[PDB]
Amino acid sequence: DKNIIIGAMTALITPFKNGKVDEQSYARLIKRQIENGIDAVVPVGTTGESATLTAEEHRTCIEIAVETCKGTKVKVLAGAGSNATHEAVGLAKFAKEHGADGILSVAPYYNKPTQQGLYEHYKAIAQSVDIPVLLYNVPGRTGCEISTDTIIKLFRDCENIYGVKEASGNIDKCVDLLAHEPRMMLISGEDAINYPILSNGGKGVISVTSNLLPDMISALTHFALDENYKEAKKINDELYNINKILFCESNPIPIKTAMYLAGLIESLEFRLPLCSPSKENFAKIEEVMKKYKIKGF
Amino acid sequence: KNIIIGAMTALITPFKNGKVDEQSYARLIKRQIENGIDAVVPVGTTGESATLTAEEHRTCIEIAVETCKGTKVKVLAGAGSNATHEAVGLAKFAKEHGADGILSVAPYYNKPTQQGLYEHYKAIAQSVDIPVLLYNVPGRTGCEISTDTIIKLFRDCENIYGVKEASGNIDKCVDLLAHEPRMMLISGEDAINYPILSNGGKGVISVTSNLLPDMISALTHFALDENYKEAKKINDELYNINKILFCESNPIPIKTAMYLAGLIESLEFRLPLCSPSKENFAKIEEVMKKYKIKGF
Ligand SMILES: [Mg+2]
Repeated sequence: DKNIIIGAMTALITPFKNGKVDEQSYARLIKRQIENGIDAVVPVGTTGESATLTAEEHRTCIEIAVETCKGTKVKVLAGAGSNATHEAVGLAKFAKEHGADGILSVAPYYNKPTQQGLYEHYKAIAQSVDIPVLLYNVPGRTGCEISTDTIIKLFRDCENIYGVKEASGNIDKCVDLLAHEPRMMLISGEDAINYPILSNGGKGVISVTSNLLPDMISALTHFALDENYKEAKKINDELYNINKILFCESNPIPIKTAMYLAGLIESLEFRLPLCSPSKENFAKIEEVMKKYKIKGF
Repeated sequence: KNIIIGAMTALITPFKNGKVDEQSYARLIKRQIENGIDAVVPVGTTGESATLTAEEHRTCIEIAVETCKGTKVKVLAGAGSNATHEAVGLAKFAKEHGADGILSVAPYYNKPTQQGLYEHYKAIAQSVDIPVLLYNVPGRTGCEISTDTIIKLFRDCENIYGVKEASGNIDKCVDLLAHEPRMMLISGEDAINYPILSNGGKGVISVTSNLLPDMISALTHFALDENYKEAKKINDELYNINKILFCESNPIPIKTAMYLAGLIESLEFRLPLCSPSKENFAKIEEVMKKYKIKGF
């Protein structure tokens, strides 16, 4: 009934070289995701350091994602959120214009809208495009929570709104959502609990770990969607150590560190206020990484 | 260090037909000036900085500087960002337009580490030569500037002279001033204005003063005169309005109160902010009846 974007999805890191987006590396990383079973890529989300990219760089990375996924089954679910509704509408329209298959739209950060404000915020976004819109709830970062009732109202009232990427450590809410609106696409935004969310009827993940181990996250998700819960849980259990250490510091500081340690990106560069991890954390990530196979290019 | 302290107002930004009501904006600032306020903070959190365009940001700062010219009232311009390159640009811009200093909120959403926060604010401080007030509000940003990081920034960077705390953490307020008594601690939470001042805080950046500038200014000046009995008296009297003004997320209640008092023409916000619930509207209206609201 609704057009959806589900399955194993990757919140792409944005590699920097000499303070600019390494556009070749970016395309190479997306191709590596495609070749390891990923179903969709999320350019310029939180893991992609959307906050510190210019509007032009925002467009460059979405376009590279769109162009790299052409001729494949992999879709582009472009990050396009804002805590200003007029800007979120503009970003949604840009992402559509750029060939995105849908948008991921984070709940307004910092200004703490009410549930009524969130409803009007996302309705305005939904009314701006004709492509699928996935809500994104991460209260630890935004200071706000999209209630289950607000999500279900948006799902029922807006054709393009088809689900939510939950990063809230709240499996109760995941039960709440799918028990009252079983038609929505619940997407895990927290790698450590990928399997419990999938096993409750979630239909995908938007993963940080998949930057480093796309084949494992892909296999986990597809096992779960095929109702092979025993095989899905084993991979989820296997990934717990890496899933946790990748948040030793604020994402994407650890995942970019791991990608650099694996030789998958050429420079450990961030955009301030993000910075390199502590020495202690650098070493801890390297230690956890040694227990996993990291696919190359 | 050059400082900006005393009674300060986080100015609301009135909208009329979807645009900044610049006449209303200037008129509200004059009312603040005539009511004993020492500085105004354009386009802070209470001013809906997040939903203003870059031009609206420039325009309200210009109106503030320019309206306070020839008065002793200073302009502490909101200029923070969660991208350091942008926060540097906003700081340089604010300096260029005659602001006396800047309020720079800790990066929201992307949760920098303490090292990143230090480098973030270090870059800002070195880009201008006007005072820089840190702004810690972890409930909104998802990050905390630790006491150690604030003190390091105060000691390492000339322009950084203090912090506006909106953290409900009087322990931290003791921590800050016991280890670095030279910094200017500024209250960002109206209900506890007096406890912060009585511990050596040197000012407030107030939401309530939009509605009751004379009372907040008088409270602050009593406290700075070490008339703690009178400062506390006002703080106690203001608790009810101070509390109801956060019934919903600021500035939803304060704009509701300004509208109810006849001080602004329309209860307009920019999405994702919206009108309060019918219930909250009525609660704000009821609490207000116990306070005397200065007109224009
Ligand atoms: Mg305390």
